[PDB]
Amino acid sequence: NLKPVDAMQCFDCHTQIEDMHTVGKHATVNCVHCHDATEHVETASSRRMGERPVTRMDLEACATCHTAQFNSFVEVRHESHPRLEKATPTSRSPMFDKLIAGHGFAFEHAEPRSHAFMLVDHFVVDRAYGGRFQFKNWQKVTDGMGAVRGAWTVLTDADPESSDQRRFLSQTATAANPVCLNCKTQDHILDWAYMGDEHEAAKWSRTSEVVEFARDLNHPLNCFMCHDPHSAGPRVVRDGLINAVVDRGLGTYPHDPVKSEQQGMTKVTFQRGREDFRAIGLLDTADSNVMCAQCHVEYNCNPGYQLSDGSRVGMDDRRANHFFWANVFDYKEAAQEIDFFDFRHATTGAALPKLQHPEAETFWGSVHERNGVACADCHMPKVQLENGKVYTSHSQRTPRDMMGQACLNCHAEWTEDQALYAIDYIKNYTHGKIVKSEYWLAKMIDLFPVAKRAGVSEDVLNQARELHYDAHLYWEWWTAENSVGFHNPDQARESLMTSISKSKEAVSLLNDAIDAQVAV
Amino acid sequence: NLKPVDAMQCFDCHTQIEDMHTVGKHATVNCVHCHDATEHVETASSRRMGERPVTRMDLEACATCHTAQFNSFVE
Amino acid sequence: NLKPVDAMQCFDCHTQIEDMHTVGKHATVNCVHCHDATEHVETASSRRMGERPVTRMDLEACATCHTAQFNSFVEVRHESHPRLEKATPTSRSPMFDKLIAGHGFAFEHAEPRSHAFMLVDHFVVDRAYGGRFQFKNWQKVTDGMGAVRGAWTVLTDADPESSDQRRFLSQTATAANPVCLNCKTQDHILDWAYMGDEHEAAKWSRTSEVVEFARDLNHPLNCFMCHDPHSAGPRVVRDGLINAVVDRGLGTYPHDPVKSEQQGMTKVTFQRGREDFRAIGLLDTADSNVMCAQCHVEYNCNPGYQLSDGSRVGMDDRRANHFFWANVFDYKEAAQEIDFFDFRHATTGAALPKLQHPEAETFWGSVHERNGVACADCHMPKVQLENGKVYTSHSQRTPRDMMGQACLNCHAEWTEDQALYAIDYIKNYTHGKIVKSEYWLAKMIDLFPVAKRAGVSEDVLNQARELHYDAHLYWEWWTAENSVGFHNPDQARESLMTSISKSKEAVSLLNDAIDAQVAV
Amino acid sequence: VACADCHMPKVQLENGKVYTSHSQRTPRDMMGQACLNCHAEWTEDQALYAIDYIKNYTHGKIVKSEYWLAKMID
Ligand code: HEC
Ligand code: HEC
Ligand code: HEC
Ligand code: HEC
Ligand code: HEC
Ligand code: HEC
Ligand code: HEC
Ligand code: HEC
Ligand code: HEC
Ligand code: HEC
Ligand code: HEC
Ligand code: HEC
Ligand code: HEC
Ligand code: HEC
Ligand SMILES: O=N[O-]
Ligand SMILES: O=N[O-]
Ligand SMILES: O=N[O-]
Ligand SMILES: O=N[O-]
Ligand SMILES: [Ca+2]
Ligand SMILES: [Ca+2]
Ligand SMILES: [Ca+2]
Ligand SMILES: [Ca+2]
Repeated sequence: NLKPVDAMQCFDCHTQIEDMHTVGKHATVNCVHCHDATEHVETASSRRMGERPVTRMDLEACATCHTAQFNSFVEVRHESHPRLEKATPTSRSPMFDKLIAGHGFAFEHAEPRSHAFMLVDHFVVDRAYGGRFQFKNWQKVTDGMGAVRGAWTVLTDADPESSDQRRFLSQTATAANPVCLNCKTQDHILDWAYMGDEHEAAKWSRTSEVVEFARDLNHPLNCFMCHDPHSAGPRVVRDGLINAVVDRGLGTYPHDPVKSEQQGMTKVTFQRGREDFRAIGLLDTADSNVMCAQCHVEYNCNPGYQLSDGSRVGMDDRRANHFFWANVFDYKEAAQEIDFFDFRHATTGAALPKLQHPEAETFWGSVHERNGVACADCHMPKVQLENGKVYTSHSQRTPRDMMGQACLNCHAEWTEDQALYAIDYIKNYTHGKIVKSEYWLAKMIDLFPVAKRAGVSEDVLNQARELHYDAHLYWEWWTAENSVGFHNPDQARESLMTSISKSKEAVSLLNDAIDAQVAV
Repeated sequence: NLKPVDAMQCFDCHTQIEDMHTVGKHATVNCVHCHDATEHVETASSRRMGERPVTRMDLEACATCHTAQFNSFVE
Repeated sequence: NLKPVDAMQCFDCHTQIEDMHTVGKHATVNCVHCHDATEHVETASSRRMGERPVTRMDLEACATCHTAQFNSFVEVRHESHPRLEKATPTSRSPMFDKLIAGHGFAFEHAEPRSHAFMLVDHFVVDRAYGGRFQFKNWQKVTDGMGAVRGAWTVLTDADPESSDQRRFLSQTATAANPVCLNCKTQDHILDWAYMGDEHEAAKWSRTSEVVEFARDLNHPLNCFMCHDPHSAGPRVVRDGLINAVVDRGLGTYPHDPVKSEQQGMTKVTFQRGREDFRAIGLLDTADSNVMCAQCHVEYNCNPGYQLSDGSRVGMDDRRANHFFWANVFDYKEAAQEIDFFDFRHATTGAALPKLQHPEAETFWGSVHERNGVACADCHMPKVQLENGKVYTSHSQRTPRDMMGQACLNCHAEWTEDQALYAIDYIKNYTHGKIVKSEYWLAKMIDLFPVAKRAGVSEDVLNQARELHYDAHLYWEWWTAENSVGFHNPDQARESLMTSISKSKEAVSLLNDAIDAQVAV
Repeated sequence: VACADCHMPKVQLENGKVYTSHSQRTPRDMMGQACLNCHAEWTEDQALYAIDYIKNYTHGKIVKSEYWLAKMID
């Protein structure tokens, strides 16, 4: 049974923690629930750690007093199809392989499933670790609670004796790197310096061997990613988000200075040896838009290349951990701002960006966002009870499963079927434009080998490659973004029409150049 | 927000509660969750209650940390 | 009303039948239930047949004493979509036409439906008989009981006056031949010599006019295909299976000599004029893996060509009736063993194999097979009754329709939704690799015309054709096999990755050769 | 067996931390957890049928007990 420790004795050294803990809703929650610090207390000084105290990162540290939120969080939505490859005619991007050729995502890119699995899914996807990690057997794929208890309780490593990234099966890639983990877990929150910079007090950084890092990590989406464990107040912990909002002064709502002021973020920094080490961002309000934007954004978390001279940008560069914090129409400028692109297309040779799930940046400026609606209103609403203490659902999922709480409470004029029909109208229309965008991208891509072999000039191929960048960006934003346009249908429509326009321009350029070569 | 009280000071006069509280699974659950004893502490001796402290009997005193049991109960 | 005949009088000549009938669970079942032999008894000698007795092949011969098994067998699963072409974006092989071009399956290849329809579906598919046979009208497609009563009660022949295979509609093929029928019916069991060899006592053989043969056949999947009608004991009757297991000594479980001994097969031969004529294989146990492997295997049942010299292998050759009895990683060697391939790809000119529904060979070595699980456990389990005599379901169908009996009885740790989710995880992942395999095969195939027209050498095109064989095999196994990887997910994954690897190798070979030609 | 086994059993979750139901009610609302876990030989309808056989028989004897009490009282 837990025995409380004397918190005043801790606070003698830990004034920041004292200021947070004594004022918030965890003022009565003793340190022993999450820390074992006995030897630490015996050996620390005011400025030196002494023996390192143990800190619990497991979600069950919160489940004892908040069982309802924990149980809701770990639920598995079986209707969210698992391991469903997006590059197929019946999923999000029928022509993904041709369009993304040259990028690691061609090796596998499945649709998202329930949050319980995020860390295990990261470890087992074919593009990440060369097939090194697998579930212990194919039955463990169902075990959300198990994954939450710890990735290594349900996974196996094909070679515990080596720590290099390599292929264990032929059609895999080794794209994982330590930055990825920041959107899967924060078990390393005390072992990672802000941004993953090299730091004397950090065991792990952007330049770590990712297989060794992986082995030290266990829990998905820790409860404390949105909730400070000391104050119980709302926060974010993701360095890339704090860097965009605070360091770069862009604000929580870059398009709305007023809302940014009302719903802002305060950066709090913790030191090691009186040098800045790690940071969190306390939120003015419990604003799920910013909490969910710790992960549901477009980012760099990988090496790449410079647009200016084509040279390599490695994990050691700060650009390998970057939140663009830009909507689709500002993205190209944001990538120019850091002089960066992701890969060269295998067929066209164009410098291209790789876009990832930009839900937060898409939602900006939408009718719902402009009316003060936030991700949680549609995806983790309050539970409605005939008799009971209300709490907030923590099962983040499509609103189709709770339409009464997620839509119909605001849209009293609609039945559930009418609301679903409205969502499907947008998704059907947006998906048709994604498919047409891919058709035109594919037609362009197919012309590159023909043009090269017909002797079309480098100057013309380069003009086409410049068109490819835009045609790609204005399409791939939408296959990466998970709402199939629902989060911002006018923007999706404008962007996809721009993609098509750019592809058509490139097709015309290439056809005319091929025809001129043939005619000579 | 609740502010914890010095449970050790209570135990100087409440050995019977001490022997139950320190040993069980509520050893870390501060008295402030269920008692308002400020004036009691100001006025009591080990042999004189002084001001009567308040004791919460409401089920919500438990529902804060045990919402699932409470919600299932009130259905 | 049936009057019993004196079986002792039969047994005077038929000692093999006596030995089987008197010992098994049909010892009380009189010959008159299945044979009308009066004139036969009057005219036969110990070695000459005399007048030929009538033998009932219809399933209703068993339905009078086994109504529950019959009724379960003839049920139509309406959820198993009928006449659903596999070569479409929403079915098993979106790029099948490009990949299989040159083969008769390009004319039509639908998904399987309920067993009641196997013989009628064989007769009406566009690739089989030139469109000669059709249902009497489009309504008869629902009539499972009717098909069981007899194919000719629900079908019409466009020209009863001719017996040649020819096209009656432009986009059909005439791929059917007498070997096919052995996996649709055994009405011909007394009229077909072992392997379909020419034989004095056989009306039909591999070299028969298949339209005339077709007209003599009526019933699907006769009950006696798995059950000896004399002993009632478990057996197989399919010659190609007996030949692989017994004649070729490969065993019922080629990878497991022990299990092969415990669950073996005894070949019993019947003679005509004291010459071997036909054979059955009595099973040591009621082993559905081997019963279902009478049909759910990869086979030859068609003419083809020799790998060594390209020469024609016709229906007259024993290789036209062949069970490879090899898993996907042993198949190429099994085809080399008989010096055989199926067709030349219409675009690449590569010699290619044609793979068919290899469920039995895929299941070998899987976790379930290694634990003693068999096809019937998942696809035709015991019926569970609150009060009743238990019998075995004979409706062979997906376990999704009876998850309590087909999965959850062994997997007590799972709910139905969890079990379904586990199946779908494997199928989704496997299907994504099928789609990626087709993408890479298609990319290679598309390069052949470009390479030929650019003047790439025959030597390079031949190297690519050799890669095509493997790229094809390691893909097509999985579109042919009906479990979308569930029967052996690790093997499917390894094979599909091999397919992709081979295609990629061929693409690189061809691109480099085209580029070199252009550069000259 | 104790009252809680039939009237406030542990909750069964595909994924989650087990806790004890505190909704003290008839087992008819949670037959999987309140009966069928120990009575593997039964379906839900069989277990309900066994309950009802007892209650029907008992209620008949209650009614007959009242009939005779009332006859005496009159
Ligand atoms: C002064 C003598 C201290 C007392 C008493 C306690 N801690 Fe401490 N702690 C101290 C230092 C100088 C450091 C390094 C960071 C800094 O602020 O300079 C720490 C570190 C921690 C940590 C972080 C551990 C990690 O893995 O990075 C935790 C969780 C921690 N301390 C907790 C803690 C608790 C619960 C205490 C009372 C039981 C406590 N500390 C006493 C200095 C001192
Ligand atoms: C019991 C010993 C607790 C443990 C362990 C944790 N929390 Fe807690 N939490 C606790 C209480 C008594 C309260 C106040 C209840 C009230 O409504 O007065 C809380 C409150 C929260 C809140 C709400 C904060 C707010 O609204 O300002 C959050 C978000 C919260 N707690 C989260 C949380 C997390 C993430 C934990 C694990 C790291 C956790 N709590 C542990 C009691 C206990
Ligand atoms: C990084 C730690 C994340 C934070 C914070 C949030 N989400 Fe998330 N989400 C994340 C990942 C890595 C995944 C995929 C998990 C996998 O194993 O595939 C997801 C998934 C979702 C989904 C899909 C769920 C489903 O049923 O398929 C939704 C609807 C979702 N995420 C929404 C969401 C919301 C609303 C958040 C703020 C409350 C949120 N997520 C935070 C990574 C992270
Ligand atoms: C936060 C900015 C993220 C970083 C850095 C990484 N990922 Fe991620 N991932 C993120 C979210 C919000 C989601 C769910 C939404 C979606 O569109 O998928 C995911 C999902 C995954 C998945 C499951 C889906 C799939 O693509 O198969 C995997 C396997 C995954 N992520 C792997 C991954 C790797 C290898 C990363 C570093 C290169 C990486 N992620 C970074 C959010 C974030
Ligand atoms: C961000 C992606 C979150 C993670 C991870 C966790 N929770 Fe949460 N929590 C979140 C939001 C947006 C809210 C609602 C805030 C509002 O006022 O609208 C909550 C709320 C809580 C509470 C308060 C009581 C309630 O409303 O339910 C508690 C006690 C709480 N959350 C606990 C909790 C635990 C235990 C988590 C890990 C399982 C957890 N939260 C994760 C956002 C986020
Ligand atoms: C209601 C007004 C919404 C707000 C605010 C947000 N999202 Fe959303 N989201 C919404 C719908 C109607 C859909 C389509 C769901 C469907 O079933 O068709 C989505 C989709 C998602 C997804 C994918 C969900 C899935 O299909 O499994 C994710 C990952 C998602 N949305 C995330 C998300 C985030 C992070 C938001 C705040 C920035 C957000 N959504 C706002 C409805 C609404
Ligand atoms: C948060 C500050 C709490 C309040 C207020 C109450 N309880 Fe509690 N309880 C709490 C914790 C952290 C634990 C230990 C959890 C663990 O498993 O380690 C408990 C435990 C219980 C138990 C189980 C005791 C046992 O198994 O021996 C019960 C029955 C329980 N608590 C009941 C309870 C009641 C009735 C309360 C109101 C008077 C109450 N608790 C308040 C945290 C908190
Ligand atoms: C009634 C006159 C029968 C006809 C016609 C057929 N069968 Fe039969 N069968 C019959 C009896 C009385 C029994 C024994 C019942 C018992 O359990 O003792 C059987 C048994 C079978 C079995 C089980 C064999 C075994 O387990 O060893 C099978 C597989 C079987 N019968 C099949 C069968 C078939 C395929 C028939 C048509 C060719 C058929 N039977 C006719 C009674 C009668
Ligand atoms: C040759 C005589 C066969 C034997 C012996 C078995 N099966 Fe079969 N199966 C066969 C054919 C020709 C077809 C397609 C029928 C058509 O008209 O399309 C099938 C079909 C199945 C199916 C699909 C049923 C559906 O609902 O779609 C299953 C699940 C199936 N077969 C399984 C099966 C099992 C388990 C067997 C051993 C008990 C078995 N079959 C024997 C041909 C033959
Ligand atoms: C046993 C070794 C078989 C031989 C010889 C033939 N077929 Fe077949 N067929 C077989 C099975 C087990 C199944 C169901 C499983 C599946 O993958 O389809 C089938 C199915 C058919 C069907 C329906 C499905 C379709 O392809 O449209 C048809 C029309 C069919 N089979 C025709 C056919 C022809 C023309 C054959 C000789 C060339 C032939 N089959 C042989 C098992 C066996
Ligand atoms: C192989 C593809 C089969 C065909 C065709 C038929 N049946 Fe069958 N039967 C089969 C199996 C695998 C079993 C179970 C054997 C075991 O012990 O597990 C059965 C069983 C019977 C029985 C026995 C009683 C029972 O278990 O139901 C009877 C009487 C029987 N089968 C009859 C039967 C009839 C009448 C058929 C044509 C409609 C028939 N079987 C086809 C496998 C096969
Ligand atoms: C359970 C452990 C199984 C055993 C043993 C066998 N099969 Fe199977 N099969 C299984 C599943 C879960 C599936 C996918 C079904 C779904 O609905 O997703 C299949 C599929 C088939 C099919 C196609 C069925 C359909 O979708 O209509 C066939 C023709 C099939 N399996 C045949 C088969 C044979 C002949 C087996 C023994 C060699 C066999 N299966 C074993 C589960 C299991
Ligand atoms: C399972 C073996 C039981 C145990 C142990 C206890 N009870 Fe029960 N109870 C049981 C049944 C099947 C029924 C009839 C319910 C029905 O729907 O027909 C009952 C009934 C009650 C009731 C009335 C409940 C109602 O119908 O709403 C009460 C108040 C009740 N039982 C209380 C109770 C107590 C206090 C027990 C322990 C001493 C107890 N029951 C044990 C099944 C079981
Ligand atoms: C007697 C009629 C009870 C009342 C009133 C309350 N609870 Fe209870 N509780 C009861 C039993 C029989 C059990 C299970 C004991 C066992 O181990 O079998 C419980 C359990 C708890 C627990 C432990 C965690 C769990 O098993 O759920 C907690 C935290 C708990 N109970 C809390 C609780 C609260 C908050 C109550 C008022 C709403 C409450 N209990 C009433 C019996 C009784
Ligand atoms: O790839 N090295 O972590
Ligand atoms: O790949 N995760 O964005
Ligand atoms: O094609 N002749 O049967
Ligand atoms: O075409 N039947 O395998
Ligand atoms: Ca999903
Ligand atoms: Ca990116
Ligand atoms: Ca089917
Ligand atoms: Ca074949």
